[PDB]
Amino acid sequence: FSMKIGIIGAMEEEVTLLRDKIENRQTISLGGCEIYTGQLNGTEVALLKSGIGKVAAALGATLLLEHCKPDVIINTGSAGGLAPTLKVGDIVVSDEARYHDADVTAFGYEYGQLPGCPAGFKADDKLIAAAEACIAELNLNAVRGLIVSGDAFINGSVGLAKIRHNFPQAIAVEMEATAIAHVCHNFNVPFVVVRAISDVADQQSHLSFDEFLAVAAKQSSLMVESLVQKLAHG
Amino acid sequence: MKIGIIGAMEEEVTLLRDKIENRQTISLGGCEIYTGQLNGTEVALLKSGIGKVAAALGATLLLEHCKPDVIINTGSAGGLAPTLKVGDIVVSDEARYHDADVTAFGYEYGQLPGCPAGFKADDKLIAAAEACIAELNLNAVRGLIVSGDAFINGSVGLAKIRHNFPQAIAVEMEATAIAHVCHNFNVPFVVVRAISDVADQQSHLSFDEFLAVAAKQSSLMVESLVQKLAHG
Ligand SMILES: CSC[C@H]1CN(Cc2c[nH]c3c(N)ncnc23)C[C@@H]1O
Ligand SMILES: CSC[C@H]1CN(Cc2c[nH]c3c(N)ncnc23)C[C@@H]1O
Ligand SMILES: [Cl-]
Ligand SMILES: [Cl-]
Repeated sequence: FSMKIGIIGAMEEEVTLLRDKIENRQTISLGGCEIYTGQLNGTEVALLKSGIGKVAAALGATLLLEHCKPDVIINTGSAGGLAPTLKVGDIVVSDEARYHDADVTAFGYEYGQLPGCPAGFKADDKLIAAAEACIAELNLNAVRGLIVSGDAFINGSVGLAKIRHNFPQAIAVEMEATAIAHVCHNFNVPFVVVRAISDVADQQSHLSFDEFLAVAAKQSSLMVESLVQKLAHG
Repeated sequence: MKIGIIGAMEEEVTLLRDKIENRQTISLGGCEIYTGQLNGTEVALLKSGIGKVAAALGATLLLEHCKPDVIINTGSAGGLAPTLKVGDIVVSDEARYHDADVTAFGYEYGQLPGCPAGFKADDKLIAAAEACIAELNLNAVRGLIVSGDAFINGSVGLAKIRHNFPQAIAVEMEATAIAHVCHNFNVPFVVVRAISDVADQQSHLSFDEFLAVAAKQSSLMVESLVQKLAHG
């Protein structure tokens, strides 16, 4: 009864379902971002609409942390599925997050690692465990593992081949998760990424995205709602 | 008048940090900000760390906690324009991400949805920089500076930059993130960096050899620019 859960989403479509469920909602406009405060079935939350990309996600995560001091962070939204058993609508939960477009290897850093940061950012065990409890309880098809972020919308070709080569075990790719993990790391705040598949990052990922962003938003939102409740009570 | 200054590496901010009098340090989100006076002018100096996200986070804290009137981005850089040599100054007319690609949805290459394709540096800040450049007899080039989360080392990475931005005069890893955050807060910015390498296949070796030289040239220019902006 004294916990505040932070939730971050990039697009309007990705946060609108959660925003509409907030009781006593109030809006905070700042730094070009929007923060919606209130409760989700009695649980205090702070929902940030960040905008697309690493910097927008970083700027917004920083404002959310400074301004609302949430206890944990949940990143929601869509994603391009990379694991083989994933289908549109399926859930992906992060074990860890890495930049697939960072390269300071000329200096001896691991591919994807930036100087002064760990090669990858690890998601919180408890948060990950609660997300799986919800996946079991809702009987959804989900996959857990490494999620990679970059500032490009992956649409087949070499973009996708480069990723599969450098991160063979990556299960999904998107554009804000790792930026958020990075900010949470520097502020020492627990985070987890729980997104849903809207495409498979191949040559038609853009068309698939147009057709299924809605189901990914809906499925991701349902998961966030369940996770907020499980973290609040049990 | 309060002038904000951002540097990624400690080596890029150490000379400036040393000249700040009435100095105080704030430690937030893994970053450090040093407040005080640089030769009589109020400044807020931030050491952000390397790359876009680090720079974004740090810029956000600087603007939130110190509310500077303008922002100056200092440090080293990979030279792209043909007349640049190690030590030379580069001034941003504008900043663009060389590694952002959402063209599948119709945005310009380098453009992220919700942002202009490129961020324009402030004219007054640019003029003042140019006057310091002249007064000090420095060799400099003005124009487009491209940012990415990769250290450029010739080969394919350099070729891709040349393809998308044939007129980019230099490449680095924080400037456009700083520009993007300044944009969201309506703060003017300008980038004043010095060349440590020419982003070719031997850029690692050159950076190792000339980072200090680039740090000193850029710091000296920032120092002159601060004085000119506050005391004409
Ligand atoms: C309008 S640009 C898209 C928004 C969706 N977020 C996720 C995403 C789904 N499929 C992806 C893919 N194939 N490549 C990269 N990212 C994604 C990232 C961006 O905010
Ligand atoms: C240890 S990574 C490097 C620091 C230097 N800053 C500039 C820079 C100089 N030469 C560059 C090049 N060839 N490619 C990209 N960036 C740069 C960016 C990063 O903070
Ligand atoms: Cl992997
Ligand atoms: Cl160009």
